Amino acid sequence: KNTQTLMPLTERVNVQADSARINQIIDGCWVAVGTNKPHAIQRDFTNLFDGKPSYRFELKTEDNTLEGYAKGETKGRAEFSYCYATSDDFKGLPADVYQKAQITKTVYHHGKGACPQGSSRDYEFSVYIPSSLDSNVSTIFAQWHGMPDRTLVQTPQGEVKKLTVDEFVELEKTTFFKKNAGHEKVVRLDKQGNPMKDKNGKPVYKAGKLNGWLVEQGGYPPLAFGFSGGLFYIKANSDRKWLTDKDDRCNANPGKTPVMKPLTSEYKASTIAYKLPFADFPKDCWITFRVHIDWTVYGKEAETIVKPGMLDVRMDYQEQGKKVSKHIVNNEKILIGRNDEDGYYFKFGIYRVGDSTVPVCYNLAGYSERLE
Ligand SMILES: [Ca+2]
Repeated sequence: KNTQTLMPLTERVNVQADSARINQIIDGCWVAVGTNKPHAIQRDFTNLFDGKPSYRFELKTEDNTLEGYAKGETKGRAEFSYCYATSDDFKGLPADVYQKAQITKTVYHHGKGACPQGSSRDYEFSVYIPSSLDSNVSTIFAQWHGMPDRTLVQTPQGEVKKLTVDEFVELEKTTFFKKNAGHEKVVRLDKQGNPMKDKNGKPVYKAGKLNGWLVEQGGYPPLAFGFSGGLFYIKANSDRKWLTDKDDRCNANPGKTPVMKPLTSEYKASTIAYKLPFADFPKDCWITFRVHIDWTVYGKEAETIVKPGMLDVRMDYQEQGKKVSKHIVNNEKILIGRNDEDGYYFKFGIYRVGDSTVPVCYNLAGYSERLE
C-alpha cells in the first residue's frame, strides 16, 4: 500500500503439497517458490520489458536454503512456477481429494500450467543480464521441470509397483520418506521421554533405517538454461527408466562436453545443446528466447524411446542499434523428457546449483507458451 521503485513479492507456495491462495498468485499466472527474503524477488518498475515492469531476482551469498545430493552440499532457489493448483481446482469435490493430494504431493496435478507427455510446445521468455553479474555464477535461469509419478514405488522385494493414491497414503502411515528413500517411521522422543508434537499439534517422526521402499522423486530438469564455469549453456536431459534411479548420475559438464554429443548411462542422456563463453553473452539488454520443444515419447513400463524429441531455440536482442536473431539451437533431434505419466512445466528465476554461493542478480520477463 505504498509504491516503490522495487516492490517485494514475498508470498511462496509449495506447489506439490499445497494449493495457492488467490493472494499468492502473481500477475494472474505465477506462484513463487524458494526463499522468502524481500530482496529475493521484486517487481521492478526501473527496468522495463515491453513497457511493463520486469521481475528482479537476487540471491545473496547467504541465501542457500536447500540441501544438494552430495554430502554437505547446498543450493539456493527463488523462482516462479507456471504450474500450480488453486482452491478452485478442488471446489465441489469430496474433501479427501485435496487431503490425499497434499499427502502424495500431487496437488499441482490438479491445476494449470503443465504440458502433456510427448507433446509439442512453443515457449518464449526474456532475460536481462546486467554487467554486474560475475562470470563465475553457477545458476539456472529458466528450466522445464518434470512431474514424477508420486505413487510409483519399488517394494522391499525389488519390484516396481504403481500404487493407487489410497494405497500410497496407507504406505505413508508406516514409511518415512527421505526424499526418494523409505525409512522405518520412528516416533521421535522429546528429551522428556514423550512422543514429540509438531508446533501445531501434529505428531513427529524421524527416519530409522532404510525399510526397503523407494518412491520416484527429484531428477534432473529435462531442459535448463544457465551459466556455469564461465559458460552460458542449454542442457537437455532424458530419463527413460519407468522408476527413476536417483543414483544414476548422468549430468553433462558444459565446459568438458562438446555440443550435441550426449553423455549417456543405461537409461539417461544429458546433452549440451548450446554453449557460449560468458563474456560473449550480451549484458545490459533484454534478450528474448523462442524455444520449440517436441518432447521425447517414452514407452512407460517398456522403458523404450518410442520417438526422440527435438529442440529449437532462437535468441533475439538489440545490438548497437539493430535487431539480431541467432538460431542457436537449430531443429536438433535430441532426447529430452522423462518416462512418467505426467509432462512438464516451466520455471524461471535463480536456481543456484553446484554448491555455489556467488551472488546472482538479473531480471526476467515476458513469458508465454502456446500449444503448437
Ligand atoms: Ca517415471
